[PDB]
Amino acid sequence: NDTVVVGSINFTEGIIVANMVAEMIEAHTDLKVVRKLNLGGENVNFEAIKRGGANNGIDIYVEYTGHGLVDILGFPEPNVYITADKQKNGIKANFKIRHNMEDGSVQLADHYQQNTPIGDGPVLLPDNHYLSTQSVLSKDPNEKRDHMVLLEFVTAAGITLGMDELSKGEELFTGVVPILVELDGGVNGHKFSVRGEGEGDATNGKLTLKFICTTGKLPVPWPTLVTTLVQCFSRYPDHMKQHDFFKSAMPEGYVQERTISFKDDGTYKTRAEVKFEGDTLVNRIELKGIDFKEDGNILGHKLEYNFPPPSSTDPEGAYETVKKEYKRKWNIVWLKPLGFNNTYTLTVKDELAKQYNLKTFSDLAKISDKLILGATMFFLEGPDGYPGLQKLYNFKFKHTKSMDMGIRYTAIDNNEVQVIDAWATDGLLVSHKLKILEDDKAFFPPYYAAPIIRQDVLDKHPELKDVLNKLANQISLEEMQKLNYKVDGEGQDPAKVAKEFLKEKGLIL
Ligand SMILES: c1cnc2cc3c(cc2n1)[C@@H]1CNC[C@H]3C1
Repeated sequence: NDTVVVGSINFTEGIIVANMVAEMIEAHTDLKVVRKLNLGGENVNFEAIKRGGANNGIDIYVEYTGHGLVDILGFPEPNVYITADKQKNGIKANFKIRHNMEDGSVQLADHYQQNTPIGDGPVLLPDNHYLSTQSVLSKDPNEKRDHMVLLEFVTAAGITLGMDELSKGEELFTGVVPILVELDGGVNGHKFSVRGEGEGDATNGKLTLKFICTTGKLPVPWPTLVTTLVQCFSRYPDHMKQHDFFKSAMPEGYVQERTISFKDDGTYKTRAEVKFEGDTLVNRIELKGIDFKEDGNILGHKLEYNFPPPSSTDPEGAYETVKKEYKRKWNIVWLKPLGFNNTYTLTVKDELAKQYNLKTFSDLAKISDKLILGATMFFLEGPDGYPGLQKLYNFKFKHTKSMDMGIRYTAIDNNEVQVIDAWATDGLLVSHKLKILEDDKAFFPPYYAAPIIRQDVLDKHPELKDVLNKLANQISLEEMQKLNYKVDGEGQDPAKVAKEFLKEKGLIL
């Protein structure tokens, strides 16, 4: 029982950090340590550590906060990605909601959305951006009716202020606006009505609403109706205020049509008119749900009364969100960060960048048709990589070829490929005369690495927390770059560099 399991993915950095963790545990404790190295897969560690060292899994492994968000929250999907549809003079939007269940499961809700101005006046057709939403569901203790108290914060992002620059409907949201919401719905023949009253502050992006089921008991769980039940109250920062389509349609309003597909269950089809009446912003919705299962998760009320927390783009917020959602669900402890952010970045030959005056990803996308992308498997398959990039940046590459790590640097050196997915810790970025490009639309989450341990393993031997926090903020990105290079440039074995570093900083000896 004295032994423990430490897992790792198969890439240069992960093996090194796993050997570092093992050396720490064997030095500052008298514990036996195993070094498991799982390969391939899709989010493999997560499953291995869900199993544990007893079920031939893992107990401790190093994870990055962005991939953690992808694990627990499915990072790119909860963001409401908005693009412009010039045909219908409006906008289109895509996202997914992950409804928690009692048995740790997740019910998927795929949202496709169209918005079309009701009036015939001019409206703002925006560039690709996204809405980040935080939703808090609660109850009134004194309300005997079936209800939901909802409090929302919506902020727009995905557009940069480049220190180079400076509507009629917006003037209607300067103060606090009353909000009426009326939803007439039918799901599998169940007819119901929901009436919600509240207020909205668009300058802060805050919504405070109370919804009541005026027809008795609601035949569906409340969180499935949260998206359906006022995107004009989103806080748009000044530097992208000319991209708020919703406020520009006011006071005439807009039609919001939505198709919500529940995985392995029925679907909602909703049409709403969001418009001003007197001084009140009203949202009138007709909802028709069909093909639902009577004992399913929706018609069986198998969804918890909560909402997944928002996947933040701020490093501190990202770390804390991932730590909280790992501890709450699946009972997994995030330890202190090692102090280096190994993020994806689209790097080019700096000669090419000088030739085409490429500074940011947006500059790269406008000429992406002439270029070839050589990316790793994890960047072409992971939703936090190229597929998630494309729903914000509109990259149109001529070719995309998955390549083993290290092959991509020697391939961009010989112009077999123009753009590669360089990881910031690869020491090869300086030695190949390359250039990282600015992720101006801020799609990528923070990828600060930190170790991860199970709670029961932390309980059987309680000293592991302190012995693994010896590495907290000890490895800078440039330090890790030198060591990664020692493994990738020179032929040195991974464990040797780990022992050397821990001797150098006075940890292993
Ligand atoms: C799936 C699971 N974990 C990953 C960790 C990393 C990557 C891709 C992954 N894909 C690289 C990008 N950021 C941290 C490293 C390296």
